[PDB]
Order: sequence, then structure tokens, then C-alpha cells
Amino acid sequence: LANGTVMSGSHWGVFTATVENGRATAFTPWEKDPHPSPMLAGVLDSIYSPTRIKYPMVRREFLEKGVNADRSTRGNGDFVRVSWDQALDLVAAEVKRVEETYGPEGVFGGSYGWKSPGRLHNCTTLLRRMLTLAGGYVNGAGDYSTGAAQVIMPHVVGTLEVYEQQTAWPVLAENTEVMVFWAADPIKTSQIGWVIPEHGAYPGLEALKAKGTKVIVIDPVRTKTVEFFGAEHITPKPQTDVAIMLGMAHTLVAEDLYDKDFIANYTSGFDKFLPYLDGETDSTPKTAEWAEGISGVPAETIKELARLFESKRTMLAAGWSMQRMHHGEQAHWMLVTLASMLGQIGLPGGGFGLSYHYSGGGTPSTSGPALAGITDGGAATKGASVIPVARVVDMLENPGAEFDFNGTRSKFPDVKMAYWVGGNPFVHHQDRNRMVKAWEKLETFVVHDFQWTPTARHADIVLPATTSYERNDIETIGDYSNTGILAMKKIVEPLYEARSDYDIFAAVAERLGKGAEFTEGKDEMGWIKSFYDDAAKQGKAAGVQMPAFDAFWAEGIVEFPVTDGADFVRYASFREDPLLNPLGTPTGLIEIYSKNIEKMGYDDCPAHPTWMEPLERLDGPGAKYPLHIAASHPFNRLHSQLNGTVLREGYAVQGHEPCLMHPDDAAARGIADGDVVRVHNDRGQILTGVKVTDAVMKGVIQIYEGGWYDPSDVTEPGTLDKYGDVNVLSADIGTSKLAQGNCGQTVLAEVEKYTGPAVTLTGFVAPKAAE
Ligand SMILES: NC1=NC(=O)C2=N[C@H]3C(S)=C(S)[C@@H](COP(=O)(O)OP(=O)(O)OC[C@H]4O[C@@H](n5cnc6c(=O)[nH]c(N)nc65)[C@H](O)[C@@H]4O)O[C@H]3NC2=N1
Ligand SMILES: NC1=NC(=O)C2=N[C@H]3C(S)=C(S)[C@@H](COP(=O)(O)OP(=O)(O)OC[C@H]4O[C@@H](n5cnc6c(=O)[nH]c(N)nc65)[C@H](O)[C@@H]4O)O[C@H]3NC2=N1
Ligand SMILES: [Mo+4]
Ligand SMILES: [O]
Repeated sequence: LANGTVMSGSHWGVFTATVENGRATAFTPWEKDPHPSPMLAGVLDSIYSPTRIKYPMVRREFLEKGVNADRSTRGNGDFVRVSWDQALDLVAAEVKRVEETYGPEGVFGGSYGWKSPGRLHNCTTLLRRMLTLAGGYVNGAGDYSTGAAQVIMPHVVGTLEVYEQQTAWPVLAENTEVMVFWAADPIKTSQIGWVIPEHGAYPGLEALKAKGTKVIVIDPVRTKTVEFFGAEHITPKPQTDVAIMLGMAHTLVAEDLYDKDFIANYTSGFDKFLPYLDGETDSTPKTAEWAEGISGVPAETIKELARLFESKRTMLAAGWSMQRMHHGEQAHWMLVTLASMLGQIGLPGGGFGLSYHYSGGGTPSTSGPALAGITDGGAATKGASVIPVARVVDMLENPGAEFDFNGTRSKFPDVKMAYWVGGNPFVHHQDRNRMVKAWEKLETFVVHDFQWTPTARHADIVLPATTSYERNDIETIGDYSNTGILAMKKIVEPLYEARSDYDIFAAVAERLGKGAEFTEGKDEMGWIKSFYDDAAKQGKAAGVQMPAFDAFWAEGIVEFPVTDGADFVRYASFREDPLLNPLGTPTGLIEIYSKNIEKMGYDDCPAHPTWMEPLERLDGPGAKYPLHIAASHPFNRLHSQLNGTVLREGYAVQGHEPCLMHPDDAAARGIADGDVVRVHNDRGQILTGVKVTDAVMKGVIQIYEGGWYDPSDVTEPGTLDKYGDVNVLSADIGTSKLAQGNCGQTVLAEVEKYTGPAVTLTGFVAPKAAE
């Protein structure tokens, strides 16, 4: 058996494995990693944990009755083990059946998910590759992270903006006077990357603190970001940031401080927004006093923040949680508007940034080539075919109905089958109880995972995939920085009967009479060497030298150099000469008023930043429930990933997902730290374990997304979730008609001490038949 050490990487970093007798015993972080993530140990554990899927399983119910099966028992664990040959025959037969009977419109292949890094083993791309061969599929658009923001930004600043390189960290260190983290926790969220992360924010953040720069954090939770800086902490009532931004704009007009020259030469439509702000259209002057009434943040604090921002070089780095809410589009729309009023856009250290908390945005880019991998075919091949990702349940329930998106109207397709790889829709999608009944509409549900997630438990057919550590691959290090290219080397042998997604899709393409079209005559290393060679020819033309494939593989990593990437300032050419370098909007300037959006006529998305009542907010007129659940991203998980590993022991409370509650709120309900609580609203009910702290502001509770749903009974509508899936409580509604994003953080609920029967958690052990 093997003994040695092997370097690879993941979403958490670059590391070195220790193999002892064919088993990975340790994962040590890369030596050049400036801030390793404590979650690496969990990543190793996920290879071997008890919820690891061993064999191909077919739902008992589906085996005997097929399309006539009772679809309400999905998730109950009654699975039949089958040979791989049987399972593959079944999946291909079923795919072809739905394509002949229903067409391409009957197959939903959006398969949303964070999967695993790697240009060869990209499961989601691989599934679309096979589905393209099978006749076609219905795809998904946008994502759950910036659902609202990515659609509205292009109407305002000209591009997406959220997934674009930021003004470099170094530039901030020498120039920024005030750093504002608005609804962002960069210490927490910078641990992972979409591709191998370099952890570039950490050094950037330390340079700021060493420099003495003033840092202001505007968030309901007392995060690690607040603690690292010992920052000034503004705690708004969740969902009231737009009011605050309006209040701050009012002061600025009220005391005549805003930058009139900036507004005049770089923006458009401001004079159509002024009336609104002054109260001339609705009789409600958007003052600090007015904003205080809605946000709960002292009026004078609001006036002082606005003055301090106008007289110092300020950077507003805003998170994305505040756009994962009803009317999400106004959050960043108002922040650009407020940034525009201060006049620092395009100045070194000033402006705003939407990616400083995500995937190393702000880390200087190198000049290395770009890496590419397997594609799904489409650019060389030949109802609606694309739906906004968060409208998947609506689709299912309303086949044929119309829907609005970015100014157009389309019809939902009539889907009969869902194929999901590398994602966890039974943990990530809002309103679990709505989705559970909606899934009954689907004839067949096929899932690939290596962990028995709530999504896998609910499948008709489940196939065991391997991790990234049981195969070979190549991937980039740094989403923005392009630090290097990594060889993701095989560590151990595929466990039990696990197989790569690629191998499973090759096999299914073969039964559709299309194998050579899927594989292209190449094997694993064949594909990897062709990606590397492509980048190497690219690098060569740009004067970046790169080893030959085997040389590169022997080293395992290639790093590229940094030339002028540490001097980059977002929006500097635009500010320097706006006529020569205009924005990509109709007017070519920052659009505070949108004629385009006004033409659309959407009630829930006016033509300028506007404050509207959300479906439900804390202390809102007629709100039924008292506490706001900050259903944010987890510290010790990557969404739902790593929940079924040893890491769960350090945060679970009585075996449940933790719930951070304020001492006053706990007293009132006679709740003691450590208790099991019932969290419920009109949508659903969950159990969690309480941690009492004054970190969370009064009126708000913290239950992170990612909890593995554990229903007491799948046949009982509204069954209590035993573990703690926060999406049992969220509502499933589009943000507005413009983007149709998800409102996953628009949740209100009530908490009580659980005094019911004892409960047995069953989600962290595999199904009896799967042992
Ligand atoms: N209430 C609410 N609040 C939120 O803030 C929130 N955040 C949202 C955001 S922005 C996101 S992007 C989503 C994420 O939801 P997402 O579906 O991306 O979640 P993951 O926990 O990363 O599940 C990915 C799955 O892929 C599996 N997997 C990984 N590699 C492979 C592989 O190669 N082969 C296959 N077959 N599978 C593998 C993992 O084991 C895991 O089960 O949640 C969203 N949902 C949210 N809900
Ligand atoms: N540790 C780790 N785990 C992850 O699961 C993870 N997910 C990744 C993904 S896909 C994405 S899309 C990004 C998302 O990064 P994103 O900005 O969406 O992060 P969140 O944790 O949902 O919210 C960040 C802060 O906003 C605060 N907040 C909540 N509601 C309000 C509000 O109404 N107003 C104010 N002012 N603040 C509020 C929260 O309390 C939280 O501290 O992070 C990425 N990074 C990740 N890191
Ligand atoms: Mo996301
Ligand atoms: O996402």
C-alpha cells in the first residue's frame, strides 16, 4: 500500500496529504498560504465519514412502479442496492424516454451547485455535455449569491460589477482613510474560493490595521471583522439599509456637502431622484430622523457617518446579503447612488467595491495566461429554455404560465425530470415545505454526490461519485489574482464503488449511442495535458514562460509574475476622461435614473433607487413574527459542505445546528444557553440549539444556511425538521420582476424552548440499506 505525500487543492486551499498504507491521514496547508482555513480537516474527513455513499442505489418505490410510484415517500430511506450496470441502463433509458416523450423542455439540467474545482472534473458542465447529446435540456440563469445585483448593475454602471477585479489592496493601504464594510464579513467569507483560493484578503486586511485606517462595520452581528479591527459597529435592523443610505443622502443635500461637479459630469438622472429624496412626490422627506424610525439607528449617527464619508477618502465595500432579500436590486443601486454623491469614484482608495469579501477580490492580478477546460458542446452543435435559478419551484407548479425577467416575458417549460450533480437544492432552496410537495410533479429525479445529503436521500436514483482527491485534475489558483496553475493530483483510490462523474456520464453517453462524441477519444491525462498545453501556448505568446507538461506535473505548480497589477484602480480611466472612456450604459454615465427600467413598467422595481416595504421585516407595520433570522453563510461549512464530518462537533448544540440568541430575547422566552429550541413561522418549523451572546443585536437571531434537513416524517406535511435547515422557514418569492433573485434572508420567525418528545437525529448516518 502507498506511503508518501501528495499535493493538491480544493475550495479551501492548496495542501499536502500524508498517505499511510493507502489512506490519507493528514492534510497540511501549503507553506505559502498566508491564512489557511481551519476547515481543511473536515475536507479530509468527508472522504471517509459515515455519510459517504458507497453503492448505486435505486429508490424501492421507483424500481417497482416507475412513473406510477408514490412520490410522497421520497426521502424516507427505502433504497435498493443495484449493480452499476443496472443503474446506468436505468438512467439512460429514463433520459431517452423523457427526451422522446416530452422533448428537451422535459429535462431540467441547471443542476445548480458549488461542486468542486477542476477543469476536467466539472460535473455540472459534464452533465450538460451528456444532456446536449441526449436531445437538449432546460437550463438555469444567474445564481443565488448575486441574483438581484448582477441584473441591476448593468443598467446602472454598465457591467455586472460583482464578479470583477477590485481596486488593489495595496492601493487601499496607501490611500484609504475610512474603510466601511457594509453588510460584509471578509474574515469569514474569504476562507474559500470558486477556484483554488489564495487567501489574498488576509494580508490586505492586516495592512489596513497596521496602517491605523478607520474601519466602520455596518452589520447586525458582531463579527470577526468587527473584532479584528475593534471597529465602529453600526447595527441596523436587518433589511433597512436602503433607508439609512437615503437618510445619509438627505443630510448631504440638506447641508449642501455632496459633490455637484461629480454628479454633473459623471452621472445621469439625479434631478429626477432629488424630488423623491426631498419628499416632494410622496410628502415624506427622507431624513435621518425618518430613517431612524425605520432602521433603529440613531439619527445623529446617520448624519455623522455621512459627513465623515464626504470629508475623508472613503471606500464602501459592501456584501451581498442585503440583496438576498425582497427588492434586493435597491441595495447596491442606492449604494452606487450614495457613492456617486460623495465623488470619490475612480480615485485611488475611494469609490465602492462589491467583491472585497469574495474569492480574493482586490488581490493583485498576475499577467499569466487563462486556463480553460471541458465544455458542454453547445458552441459546435446545433416553453423557455432558460429560467432564473431561484424560480425552479414556480416552474414545476406553473407549467405554461408567464414570468417577467429583465424587461421580457417568457413561459415556463413543462419539466418531468431533474438531473442534479454537484449541488444541494434540498438545503439551498427556499421554503422547504413548498418544494417538498412541488417535487412530486417530477417523474424521475437523479442525483450524484459522495455524501448522503438531503438531496441524495430524496432521489429516485443515487450514484456514488468520487471526491476530487480520488482523481487527477488541473485548476487555477486565484479567481481574480491568477497566481498560478495547480496540478490537483490523485491521493487515494476511489472508495467503495464510487466513480468520477466523467466516467458515469461517458457510460450513459455510450448507451445513447454517443460515446465517442462525449469522450473525444481522450482519457483523464489526455484532457489535462491539452488544457495545460493551451495555456502554455497562450503564456508563450504573452512572454510568460511555462514548463513542458511533465515538468509542470513533477513540480505540481506554476506561479506567474505580477507586473502592473498592484496599481490597478477600479474606475480610474472613466474618471480621467469620460468622453474617451464611457460606461456601457445608454447614456455612458452612472445612471441614477433609468429610462430603460422606467419603460419596463415594473411595480416592484421603479426607475430610481426607492424604499419599499418588504414582504416581512422586523418591527414592520403589522409584522406577525418577532425575530429576524440572519440566515447568513456559515463559518465552519461551505454552504452545506462538511456538515457530516468531525467539524460538526465544535459548533453543534445538543446535536443541532446552533442558534445565536441575545440574552434579552432568551430571558423573555425563559430560554437558557444550551437548550434545544423550536424555531417556527407560518411556513415551517425547525429545532436548533441556542448559544446566548450579545454578538447578535436584540430582535435578530443567527441561524446559518447549510444545515442538513432531517424530517421526522416525509409523509407529514410541515413535519418538524430535527436538525436545523434554515430554508424550512424562508419564503420562495422573486426579489422583484427585474431579476427574480431569491429572498433567502427575508425571514421572520418566533422562537420557543422545545418541550416536546425526545428526538433522534438521523441525517448524519447513511440509510440502513446503504451500509
Ligand atoms: N437562506 C439562504 N441564505 C443564504 O445566504 C444562502 N446562500 C445561497 C448561496 S449564494 C449559494 S451559492 C447556495 C449554495 O448551495 P450549493 O448547492 O452550491 O451547496 P453545497 O453545500 O456547496 O452542495 C454542493 C454539493 O456538491 C457535492 N459535490 C462536490 N464535488 C462533487 C463532485 O465532483 N461530484 C458531485 N457529483 N458532487 C460533488 C458536495 O458534496 C455537496 O453536497 O446556497 C444558497 N442558499 C441560501 N439560503
Ligand atoms: N466561510 C465560508 N462559508 C461559505 O459558505 C461561503 N460562501 C461563499 C459564497 S457562494 C458567497 S455567494 C459569499 C457571500 O458573501 P455574503 O456578503 O452573501 O455573506 P453573508 O454571510 O450571507 O452576509 C454577510 C454579512 O451580512 C450581514 N447582514 C445580514 N443581513 C444584513 C442586513 O440586512 N443589513 C446589514 N447591514 N448586514 C446584514 C450578516 O450578518 C453577515 O455578517 O461568501 C462566500 N464565502 C464563504 N465562506
Ligand atoms: Mo453563491
Ligand atoms: O451562488
